[PDB]
Amino acid sequence: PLNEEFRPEMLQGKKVIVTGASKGIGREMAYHLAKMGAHVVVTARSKETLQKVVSHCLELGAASAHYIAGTMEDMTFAEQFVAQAGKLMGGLDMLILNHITNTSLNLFHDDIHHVRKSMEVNFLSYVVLTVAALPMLKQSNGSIVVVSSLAGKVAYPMVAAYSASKFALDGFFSSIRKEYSVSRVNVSITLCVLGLIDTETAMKAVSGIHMQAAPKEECALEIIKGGALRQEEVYYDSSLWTTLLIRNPSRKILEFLYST
Amino acid sequence: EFRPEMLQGKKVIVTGASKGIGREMAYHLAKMGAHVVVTARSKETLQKVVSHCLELGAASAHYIAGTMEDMTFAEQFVAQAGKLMGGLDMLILNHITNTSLNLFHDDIHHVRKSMEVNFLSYVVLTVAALPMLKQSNGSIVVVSSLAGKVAYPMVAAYSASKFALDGFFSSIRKEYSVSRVNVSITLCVLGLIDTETAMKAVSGIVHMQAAPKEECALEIIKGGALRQEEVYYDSSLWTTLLIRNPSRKILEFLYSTS
Ligand SMILES: NC(=O)c1ccc[n+]([C@@H]2O[C@H](COP(=O)([O-])OP(=O)(O)OC[C@H]3O[C@@H](n4cnc5c(N)ncnc54)[C@H](OP(=O)(O)O)[C@@H]3O)[C@@H](O)[C@H]2O)c1
Ligand SMILES: NC(=O)c1ccc[n+]([C@@H]2O[C@H](COP(=O)([O-])OP(=O)(O)OC[C@H]3O[C@@H](n4cnc5c(N)ncnc54)[C@H](OP(=O)(O)O)[C@@H]3O)[C@@H](O)[C@H]2O)c1
Ligand SMILES: C[C@@H]1CN(c2ccc(F)cc2C(F)(F)F)CCN1S(=O)(=O)c1cccc(-n2cncn2)c1
Ligand SMILES: C[C@@H]1CN(c2ccc(F)cc2C(F)(F)F)CCN1S(=O)(=O)c1cccc(-n2cncn2)c1
Repeated sequence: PLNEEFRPEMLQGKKVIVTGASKGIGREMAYHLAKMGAHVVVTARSKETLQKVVSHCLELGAASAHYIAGTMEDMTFAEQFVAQAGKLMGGLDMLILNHITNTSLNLFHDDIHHVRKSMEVNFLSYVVLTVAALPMLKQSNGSIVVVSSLAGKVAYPMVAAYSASKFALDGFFSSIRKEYSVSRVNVSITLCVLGLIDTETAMKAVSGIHMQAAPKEECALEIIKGGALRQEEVYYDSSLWTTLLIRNPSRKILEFLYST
Repeated sequence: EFRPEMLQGKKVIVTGASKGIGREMAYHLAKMGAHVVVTARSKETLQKVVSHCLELGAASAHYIAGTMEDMTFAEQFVAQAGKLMGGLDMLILNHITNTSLNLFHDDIHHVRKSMEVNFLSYVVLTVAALPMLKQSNGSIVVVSSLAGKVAYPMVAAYSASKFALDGFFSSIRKEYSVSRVNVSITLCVLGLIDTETAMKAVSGIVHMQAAPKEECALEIIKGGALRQEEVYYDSSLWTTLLIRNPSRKILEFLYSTS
């Protein structure tokens, strides 16, 4: 945990992966990383929009910028990609897991395909990616950034499948963090709990069925700062006070009462 | 408010009932004269459980054997079990894939397996049982853990799956409130319980004070019977108090208005 105020320069020449960076917040994090002269590798399924993104990262000031098109549904591609992007940058310092499968707001009936798909993409691919990135992150004492949500901390309706995977992220990576402490692994693990963010995808699914969205740009920055400064958790949401209710002191105690 | 006569003639499914807490719940339900259908992989042991349940005063007691790794078996087990009992009033989800206490070592197969068995099958069982439960205005009782509420080392995959249950079943619980579906969801957060599988997994390394599996089962059963939302059961009273999370409830309401 860096006891320090953030400075863009922290990312100058840092080698960073960003998943789900063909649109929404993943696109935003790429630009910010570009301006800070970082080496970026972005990924997603659409090779078209990815190029558009790479094109722009270069001209913003990236030290380098590549895209690799694939689907995170394919566990063999997740592993490969991370090695491909390892080659492209000569190492890895930060791993930003951002991508999610196409979700929408709907009551849950019998959609067991979507529940499994959600786990596989939103959660299980993160673990694979992580296993593949770890050898290189350990070398650079780097960081894992996992993007999550309010729905991954508290229960809302119409996002059950989605919320289940985000909860799963919390439990797994939090437990891994604890393991890196005991195991003395020096790789930071940052979990970001985002409220409604005004991405193209989000605003479509929400409209009509009535809240307030936060800017995707500041949002992308906040994620990157929490990562750079190696914080445990990062909160972001339109309301400030909202962010205050998310931390759980009781969870903090129960976690200690059984360490020793 | 609880009284064993609440289960009298209640059609109940208990999963992972061949051993540990599953076994103990069947026995409790069998003293209350519930109709009971149990399951697990081992028929040899499931038979021993089924006979004992009848000696105890079970309205009826049968087993159907299979691995919950098989979503097909899981979907059929619930039809077959409901058809046999002429209905379902309570669904006790309690089985988990064999787990040991270990640091993560890139064993993704184990993570996938844990999600599949400990979590996705719970949803398949639920989808299959829902119609009968909407019909009996009954209950779903999901059995979870402290490691499904807070982070510990040595139980990553086990932890992700238990967290998954909370996020899914808590979200659908809120969905059933606005759909007026009348079926309760009870998430049970249990600390260390003295089942044989638990005590061989921990006692090696550092250990704790293990609550009694028999009482634990009854608490699970009562909780569901009273249609509570959560149920905490641990040796310490200092645990129960901390497990509750008041901020969450406030956020849940705050953005529920929508
Ligand atoms: N925006 C919000 O309101 C909000 C709120 C809470 C949490 N979050 C979290 O913030 C992150 C981004 O939200 P977002 O609105 O920016 O998502 P988004 O706008 O829908 O874009 C998601 C990204 O995932 C990629 N993707 C989709 N399917 C994929 C697959 N099978 N394999 C690989 N990549 C895939 C998409 O590119 P392609 O489809 O072209 O492959 C896209 O780049 C997510 O983790 C979400 O959980 C967002
Ligand atoms: N005991 C604890 O320390 C503790 C603490 C917190 C939470 N819990 C929760 O309490 C519940 C029971 O724990 P427990 O101590 O009673 O475990 P247990 O005693 O070892 O019983 C596990 C049950 O699951 C069955 N099972 C295993 N694999 C299966 C599969 N692939 N498909 C279907 N069934 C399978 C086992 O029978 P077969 O092998 O013959 O199939 C057995 O009946 C679990 O949800 C656990 O997470 C326990
Ligand atoms: C609603 C947003 C955007 N979602 C999202 C993100 C990217 C997508 F591509 C699609 C979505 C989704 F369709 F789920 F909205 C995922 C869920 N989140 S959230 O967890 O930040 C959140 C905040 C506040 C309230 C809620 N509520 C849910 N029900 C009621 N309130 C959810
Ligand atoms: C360790 C026990 C028994 N486990 C269990 C249940 C059934 C099994 F079949 C196997 C296990 C397990 F191997 F995880 F022990 C599941 C996990 N739990 S727990 O969530 O009740 C718990 C309470 C307090 C501390 C911990 N810690 C774990 N590491 C550090 N603290 C876990």
